[PDB]
Amino acid sequence: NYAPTPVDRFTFGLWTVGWQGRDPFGDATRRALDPVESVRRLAELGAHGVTFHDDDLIPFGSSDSEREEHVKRFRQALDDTGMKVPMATTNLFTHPVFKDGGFTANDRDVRRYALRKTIRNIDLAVELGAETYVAWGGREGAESGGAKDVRDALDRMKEAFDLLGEYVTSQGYDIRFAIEPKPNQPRGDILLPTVGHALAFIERLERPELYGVNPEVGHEQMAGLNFPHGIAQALWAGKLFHIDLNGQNGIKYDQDLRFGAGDLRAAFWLVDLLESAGYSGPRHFDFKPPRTEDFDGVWASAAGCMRNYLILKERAAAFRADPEVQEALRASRLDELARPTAADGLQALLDDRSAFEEFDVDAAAARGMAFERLDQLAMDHLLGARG
Amino acid sequence: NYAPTPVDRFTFGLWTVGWQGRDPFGDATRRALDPVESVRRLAELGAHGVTFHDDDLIPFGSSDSEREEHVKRFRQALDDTGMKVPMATTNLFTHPVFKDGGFTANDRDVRRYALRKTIRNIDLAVELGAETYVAWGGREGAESGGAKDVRDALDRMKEAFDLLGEYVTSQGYDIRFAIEPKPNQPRGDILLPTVGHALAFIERLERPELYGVNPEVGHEQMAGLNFPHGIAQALWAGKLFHIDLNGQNGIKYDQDLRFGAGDLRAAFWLVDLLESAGYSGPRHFDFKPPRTEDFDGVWASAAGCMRNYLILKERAAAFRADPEVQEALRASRLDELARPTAADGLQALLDDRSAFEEFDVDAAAARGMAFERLDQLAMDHLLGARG
Amino acid sequence: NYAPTPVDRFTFGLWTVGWQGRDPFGDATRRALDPVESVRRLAELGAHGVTFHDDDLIPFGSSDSEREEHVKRFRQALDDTGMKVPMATTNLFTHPVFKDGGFTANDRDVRRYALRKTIRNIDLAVELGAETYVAWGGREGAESGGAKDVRDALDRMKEAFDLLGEYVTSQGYDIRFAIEPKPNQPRGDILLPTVGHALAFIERLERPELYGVNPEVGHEQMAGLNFPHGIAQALWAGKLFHIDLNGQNGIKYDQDLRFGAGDLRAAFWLVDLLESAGYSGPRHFDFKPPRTEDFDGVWASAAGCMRNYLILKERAAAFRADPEVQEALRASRLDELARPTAADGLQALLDDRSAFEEFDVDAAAARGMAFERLDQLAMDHLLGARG
Amino acid sequence: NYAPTPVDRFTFGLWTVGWQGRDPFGDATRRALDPVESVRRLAELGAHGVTFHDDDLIPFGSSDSEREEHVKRFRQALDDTGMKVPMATTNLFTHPVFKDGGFTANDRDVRRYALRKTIRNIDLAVELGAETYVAWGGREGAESGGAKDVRDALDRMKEAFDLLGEYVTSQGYDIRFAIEPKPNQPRGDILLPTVGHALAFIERLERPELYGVNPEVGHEQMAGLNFPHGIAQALWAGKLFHIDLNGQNGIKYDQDLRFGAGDLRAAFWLVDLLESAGYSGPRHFDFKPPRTEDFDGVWASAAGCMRNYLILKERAAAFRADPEVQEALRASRLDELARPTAADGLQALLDDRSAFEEFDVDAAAARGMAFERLDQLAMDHLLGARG
Ligand SMILES: [Mg+2]
Ligand SMILES: [Mg+2]
Ligand SMILES: [Mg+2]
Ligand SMILES: [Mg+2]
Ligand SMILES: [Mn+2]
Ligand SMILES: [Mn+2]
Ligand SMILES: [Mn+2]
Ligand SMILES: [Mn+2]
Ligand SMILES: [Mn+2]
Ligand SMILES: [Mn+2]
Ligand SMILES: [Mn+2]
Ligand SMILES: [Mn+2]
Ligand code: NA
Ligand code: NA
Ligand code: NA
Ligand code: NA
Ligand code: NA
Ligand code: NA
Ligand code: NA
Ligand code: NA
Repeated sequence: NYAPTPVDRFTFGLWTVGWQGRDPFGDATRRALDPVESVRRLAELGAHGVTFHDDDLIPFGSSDSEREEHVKRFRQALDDTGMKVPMATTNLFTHPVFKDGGFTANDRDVRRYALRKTIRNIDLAVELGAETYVAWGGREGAESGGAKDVRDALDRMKEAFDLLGEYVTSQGYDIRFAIEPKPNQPRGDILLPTVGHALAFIERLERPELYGVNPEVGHEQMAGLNFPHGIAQALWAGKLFHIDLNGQNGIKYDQDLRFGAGDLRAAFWLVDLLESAGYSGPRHFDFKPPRTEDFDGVWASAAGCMRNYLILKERAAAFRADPEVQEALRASRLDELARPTAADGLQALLDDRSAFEEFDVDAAAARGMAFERLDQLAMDHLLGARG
Repeated sequence: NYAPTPVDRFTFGLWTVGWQGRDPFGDATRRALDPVESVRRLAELGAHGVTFHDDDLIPFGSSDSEREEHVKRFRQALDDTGMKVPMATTNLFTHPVFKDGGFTANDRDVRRYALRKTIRNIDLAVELGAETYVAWGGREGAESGGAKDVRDALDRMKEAFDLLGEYVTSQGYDIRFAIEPKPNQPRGDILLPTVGHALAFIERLERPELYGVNPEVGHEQMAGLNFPHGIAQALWAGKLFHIDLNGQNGIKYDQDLRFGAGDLRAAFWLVDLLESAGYSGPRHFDFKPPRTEDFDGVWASAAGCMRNYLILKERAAAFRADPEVQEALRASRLDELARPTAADGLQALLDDRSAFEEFDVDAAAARGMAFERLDQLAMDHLLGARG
Repeated sequence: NYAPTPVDRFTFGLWTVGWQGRDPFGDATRRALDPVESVRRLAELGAHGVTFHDDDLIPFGSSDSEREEHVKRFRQALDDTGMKVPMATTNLFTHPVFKDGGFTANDRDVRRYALRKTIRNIDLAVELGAETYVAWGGREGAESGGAKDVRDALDRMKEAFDLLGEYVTSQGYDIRFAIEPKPNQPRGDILLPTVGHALAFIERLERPELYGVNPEVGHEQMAGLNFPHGIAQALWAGKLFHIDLNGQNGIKYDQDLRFGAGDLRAAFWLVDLLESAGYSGPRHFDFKPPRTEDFDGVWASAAGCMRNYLILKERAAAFRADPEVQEALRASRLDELARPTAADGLQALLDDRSAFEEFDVDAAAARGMAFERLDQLAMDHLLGARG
Repeated sequence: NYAPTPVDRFTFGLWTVGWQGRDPFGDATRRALDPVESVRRLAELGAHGVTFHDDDLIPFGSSDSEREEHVKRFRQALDDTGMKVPMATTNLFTHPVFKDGGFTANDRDVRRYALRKTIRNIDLAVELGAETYVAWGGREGAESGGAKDVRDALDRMKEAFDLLGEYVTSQGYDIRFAIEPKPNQPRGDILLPTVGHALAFIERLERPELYGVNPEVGHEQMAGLNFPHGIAQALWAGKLFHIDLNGQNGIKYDQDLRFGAGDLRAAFWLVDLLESAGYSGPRHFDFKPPRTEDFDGVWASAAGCMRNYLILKERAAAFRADPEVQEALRASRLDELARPTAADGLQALLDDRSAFEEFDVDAAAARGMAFERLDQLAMDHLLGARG
């Protein structure tokens, strides 16, 4: 039961199942995986595709001949399995040169290098068929208030993204960009810390249509925010270009638990929203099998990500299709929320005594919302306890 | 020392010093204050002005003759003291009719009433000389996932703000709107939970130039975010129309401590930013004297808000003017952060071997940022411990 | 399905279903309930009993004749329904006299009054058959560092609890005390903020056997802590005298959601622990029906608390009884965790080369824990998705 | 100004200034330091001593001859500088063998090895003159609910600490143990997550007098708790055997900022408490110079830790010595808090009409606490803005 299919579009970063287990306090617990191994194992589990940072696929500093051989082996694995590569990204965070940032490093020479590193990988992403290029500015930020003038940093970040947009336009590429917010870690505070801040920034770019967001479940939850609500705002703006699925158990370090772990009810409401809205992009997992696990546990954790999505999809669909739930949604006036407040227009509203002089506020205030019964139907559907 | 002056533009809500002390668990500890009393006492402390919700100035449900008398007495107090009213707002949160929201209530009749209540108060705000009209949607949100379709709610919120913009345009008013984000409390999650989300929403309004943000120190800190960073993004966007100053000691209920309490170093960096950027709006305090205090403690707490701002202003100015700090800022390459990454343009960057093939990443990575010495100069200046 | 029974021992505070909906920003949305009404309605839902603060049952300031009549009516309702009163508590937080505390108020006269108020209610609790007397010191704490010397406050808190222990001993009462920790709200920081701090304090009382803890799900989660882990430590110490069940959606104000809402997986692990350990006390709900609800929603929310406990009980029992789960627990060495490290004693351990010179650390480090497969079996059992 | 002296007893872990800068996302930015270098540089800054984990001083897996040479070189550096070694600890967290714990690993063979590794290092600590042996159980915990039975884990943790107490007693050593709590990171939840939980656990050990706590500023703040309050409870219990000083900017990953950074006002109240209570132990810094820094920044950050302590010590002493502050403390009844509630005894309290029938609750409730004026005097003293 709950078997993944190609139409599910489940994807995984090479760095997810390939995470060797090094953490702030501990050495690696697993050997490095050849990307070819990961592609073949993920395909066996029913994944649709993989994603990569440049330096996951090609060791940093590789010669041109080494780069060609790494890509050739990877493409053979994709061909052997039918796996796709819908998204790629640049590693602008691991190498010590990026310790103060890539696009917003105080040092101008580093900013220029970061752009050249990204541009090289955009070319590769396009060659592999990627539709989305993600940017997670994990080093853009500060530990102290004097270190980073944020208005200047935002000017540099806009300049960088504008140059990348000029580049893809000039090359005729169809790829689009997705900015991944995170509030903190590894920097004390990271620039564009939430979906909202990223959406606002995009509106000030020269070609805003080329940019959207790649929200990650755990990153919004690291600020205590409601991830389904943030996804709704991204969908409302037309900017949900990609998504990163995982779990996070409260406000703390980025845990990258398998999807469905952490906040299970938020996972249910997320899947309900994505499916109801008809989100058509990859269901991408950015997770880390805990360092307690051997390789069998790695593959079990990856399988669990997909299984949990499929269980939640079933339960959310059953919730929405249940005539008792539809009745409860009407009892709670969800239908009215979807109707315009004043399609009659401003003057008619101003002239409408039913909206002011004749509005019976005490009668309105007496009406219960019936939200608790609706939520208990949702709980019963999630748990398969209807009756 | 540290005496407020009119040019400081310190303002207070009537509901701040007038808070009677009722909390989720406790009855009022202070009697209600007549707004006339608050105006006269705040003027004696050196405040510039006050602000109000409709229902702070005019008891909810007042007749037209009662409304006129309340406003007349208030205007006499303003005239007697020279106090101004730069900002006003609507109470769309206290009355039970607003239990599921004002502009985004599921019930359409409540949404229409909320708009009429706001429009009535915009007229009054303009008559009293206010330049800014704040909206804090404290009831817009949910405790459960099925209760509020967030895409529909955002449609209703946009409709409401668009109607208000049509209204002020039609009346020829110069007032502008400022949206106040908050992540949670009193709703489990509030719509537009951060500065970023509010900035992004504004960009989708029909007349975006009429709307900005009113960020509150403690509200961004309730999501663990960096308040100076968020203010910087608002300033970068040209949208810091007003600000609410207070303190907050971590992630928890909205404490509304006096300004300077809570995160003192964030208060220092905030004042540094506002003064450096030349923010010209009111320095408005949205705080609550703790319910442990009698009226003498109320006025001491209000005086402390202004005193702390003035101390921090002095210390931040001394930091920026110190030649040793200016040298440290150059050592940390803050000057380079402010210079364009690639004013030579994309093609020149692509052709520049110094940005890729000839970039010595290991030499760049070896350079220290000297951020710790800069931050200790900042600490020494804040504490008046230079030497 | 999932029908409460008397052996379930589900109990509710009068102040839970009776909460009128006043919050930091909003007026009451529901009329006050007569305790007689609440007893009869809760009995109809299958509750076992109720609990009370003094001032929930007897209006503050009542005459002796008024007190007798309120108690007589309440006892008739208990008799009419078969409901029990297993626990009572004192309200040392609502009245303005307690604004700086009860037992740890700086003013000595208030501390003495708080003790007399509590002693009066202990007598009543015993008359109604309560086995546990809860103390939640919601006003014990501070908003500022100079206001409360915590060593002195702990001396006063120990003095108060020691006097209460002397009182019950002197009267021959069998009741025991349970301290309810909370980290903050309504005070900026509350003394004894977690289960651990309360357990540590109890060990320094003169008669430690008379005191245990009353942990509340949401209060531990307001510090981001793992509630099942804290309950395990209380059980390990022999101190889980009572428990408060509810939900909490992250680190924020005390939400008091119905049980099962908030952190659903933590609720599952809690129920698993209570049932596995054979906890025999009341399953008490300290929750608040949201102020959006009318009375039908109040009773739906209360019913939901009990339903969710019963669903989780079924799923946790099925998890523990599944031979595949038992095999996975052995694969993860949960059996070994339960066996002594060195029952052979210290000298034998020191002499055992297999524990040092001959311990193959690399072979040990290669063994996977298989925790991910175990956790996915737990998820499958919770969701009823085994297969 | 603000020059460290030997009587200040400032100490640093080898792993602090020696941190190479590897974080969850980034490679090392600094070369490894020879412990001899760190001892000599810290001495030049005015430090009193250093501390070590076994594997900071002796590379894991060293032969006996290698161990002797590493210790000999270290002792020569201590002799050359006059630096002391007041505390040592075991690394039971870095090596992959400890991925599920040391003392509470599910695998019994690992638990036994962890004990033998610790015992070997206790012998070395004693030879170097350490008075305190710290245990930070960073791997004791879980990411999932089924992985760790917490009652069994607490049994294993008690067994381990009891064996260590038997060991030091049997050898006649004067060293004592200090348990360092942390709520999470690197495990999803860590056992003994706060000072309170650790204090409670100690009370159940066989020889409780041998064990205390080593609280760390940032670790309590990772649960949003008040660090000065927790230190007060440890002092009240007689259990503050050692302390770790650093900074932490909210609830997030363990930042280990230099002391005084993060929550500056909490740092002020901490220093006030330690000095007022006469804490006589080391002022130990467990911090990490940010990975943005070169070695000059490392030493600047270490110097800043000590400088900030000394500034805060001066300001707290001036606060307590100011006759205006002493008057404000009396106005706020801090003197009354320190006096017994009922030294007259229980019967006298029960017979005292002034404590109940004749207590004027409304007159008592009208008295203001004057806490805001007291706190503003504290702010003025911290900032050196008296006047
Ligand atoms: Mg629709
Ligand atoms: Mg500039
Ligand atoms: Mg057992
Ligand atoms: Mg004293
Ligand atoms: Mn992440
Ligand atoms: Mn991601
Ligand atoms: Mn606020
Ligand atoms: Mn505000
Ligand atoms: Mn609660
Ligand atoms: Mn409770
Ligand atoms: Mn730490
Ligand atoms: Mn430490
Ligand atoms: Na700039
Ligand atoms: Na979209
Ligand atoms: Na709509
Ligand atoms: Na602006
Ligand atoms: Na005392
Ligand atoms: Na127990
Ligand atoms: Na055991
Ligand atoms: Na002590």
